Order: sequence, then structure tokens, then C-alpha cells
Amino acid sequence: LPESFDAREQWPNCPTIKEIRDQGSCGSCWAFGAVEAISDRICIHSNVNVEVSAEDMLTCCGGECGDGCNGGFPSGAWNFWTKKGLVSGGLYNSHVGCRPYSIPPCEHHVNGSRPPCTGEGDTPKCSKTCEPGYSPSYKEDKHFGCSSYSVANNEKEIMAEIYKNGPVEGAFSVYSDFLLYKSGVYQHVSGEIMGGHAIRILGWGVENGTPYWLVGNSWNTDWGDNGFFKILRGQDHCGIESEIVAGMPCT
Ligand SMILES: *[C@]1(C(=O)N[C@H](C(=O)N2CCC[C@H]2C(=O)OC)[C@@H](C)CC)O[C@@H]1C(=O)NCCC
Repeated sequence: LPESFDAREQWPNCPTIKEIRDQGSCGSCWAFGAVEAISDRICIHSNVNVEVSAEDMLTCCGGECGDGCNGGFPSGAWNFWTKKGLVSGGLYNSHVGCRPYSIPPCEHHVNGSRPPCTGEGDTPKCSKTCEPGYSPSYKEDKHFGCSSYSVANNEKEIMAEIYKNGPVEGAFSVYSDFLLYKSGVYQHVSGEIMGGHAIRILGWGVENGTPYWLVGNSWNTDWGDNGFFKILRGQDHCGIESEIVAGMPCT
């Protein structure tokens, strides 16, 4: 395996890999890490480009994935993709796809022009219909996964999975010092625990002798490094290597 790897550069024909979304004032990271990676993989293994609906995942999976805006289970999300499939749907107010995200973007621990985020956000309804004007129907717009699996807590295996099949979803413990991340390789040194956070791992590298994972967060582009961040790799730091999940699209 190479010393560094950036899925954005390796798969130029898949622009979703470079995208950063905004989960808004809702604990839907579990859903975002999943639909983002799934969007990437649909493109990688179908060379079609689809903005997979975070809304569909968040609202219609149900108990199998956890508790909507109150948190969820990454592996459960990929299961939903293989069982019920996912329709398309872009950013809030984009009118792109069957079910665009319904929760407004906000400022995640940074100052900006958008309203500040509020942890208080209710899970939107599961509506099996597409926005007006969109075709085909909800049922016909479903994209299915044909496998859902969990990658072992093994650096090399995780790198191999990304190298061959594309970005994966992962999760780690977020402490307050992570909230102010701006650059460099993140390593937890202080701060109260905020909770578990699901994200998208799209590569790896070494910065100043420090091995890291290239990760895309779902807190918009003005947080961190243009929406992305790097975290220590190889020591299951904050559990970053302990909950890796992925899957392959049908056909
Ligand atoms: C993962 C999750 O969404 N985490 C939270 C979060 O990202 N936000 C909620 C409101 C807007 C976000 C923010 O800006 O937080 C600062 C927080 C708690 C993480 C830092 O609860 C979700 C998950 O599904 N839980 C289980 C772990 C996989």
C-alpha cells in the first residue's frame, strides 16, 4: 500500500468524494457518514453519479438504525441501503433529487453568516414521496446496496478496503478539543466527552512524521479544514479504527 492515498485524486470522475455536507441541528452523523460514502461507492462501482438522500436514511430507516436525530448505528445504515435502498436527494433547499435534506445548514462551533447550530432538532417524517417535479417515483428512485459489512479494527485492512473499494464510514469519540480543530493531525489531549461521532474516511497520509486518516466531517465547509480533518492513524485513537463499516452497490 502507498504511503498516502486521497480518494478525491484517485477517482476524479466522482465529485461527491470531494463534497462536504451539513447535518444541521440534528444528531444525524450516522446517516451522513453512510450516505456520503455510499454516494462515492455508487460512482466508483458504476462507471452513474447519485447524491444519496441523507433525508431518506435519517427518516425512514427507523429502529434498525437507532434513533434518528438522537443518534444511530452506522452498520444499521448500510443495512438499510441493502434492504430498502436509498433514493436521491441533495443539500437543503437545493431541490436536487427525490428527497433533499430538510434541516437547514448552520454554524458548527464557528462564527459565520448562518444561524448557530442548536443541538435541539427533531427527526423529520419518513415520507415515501419525491419533491414536486422530480421523476421517477420514490420507489423507482431507490438505489440498493448488495452487501453490508464491518471492517476489522486493523489499520492495514482498513487502508486496503479504502484503496480498493472507496471511502468508508467510521466513528470516534469526540472530546471538546476536537470542536475547535483547524489544521494538522488531531490528537485528543483535553476536554469533556461530547459523544460518539460518525464520519467518512477517504484516505490517509503522513504529516510531519505523524500518520493520519483523511476524514470528511458533516459540519459544512467553514468548520475545520474546509470541512475536512486529519486524525492520528495506527493507534485506534479515540476509537477511529474500531467501528469501520462499508458495503458494495448492486450491479
Ligand atoms: C453523531 C452526531 O451527529 N454527533 C453530534 C453532532 O455532530 N452534532 C449534533 C448537532 C450538530 C452537530 C455539532 O455541531 O456537534 C458539535 C455531536 C454530539 C458530536 C460531536 O450522535 C450521532 C451518532 O449517531 N451517535 C452514535 C455514534 C455513532
